[PDB]
Amino acid sequence: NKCGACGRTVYHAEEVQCDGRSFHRCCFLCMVCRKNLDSTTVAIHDAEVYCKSCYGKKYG
Ligand SMILES: [Zn+2]
Ligand SMILES: [Zn+2]
Repeated sequence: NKCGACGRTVYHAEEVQCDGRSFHRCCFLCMVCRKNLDSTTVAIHDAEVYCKSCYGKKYG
């Protein structure tokens, strides 16, 4: 439905599933810091999305 960043239309093509929500395919982010995330990886920790950087550096 709606992305955490914009709130434009994530649907099928322009979404990647990340736990409960999806974000847009390009406009894909850390729910914490908000680094420019994409189809590198992604992570989840607890209730929020951690990106590539803050996941591997906070937790190792
Ligand atoms: Zn978006
Ligand atoms: Zn981050």
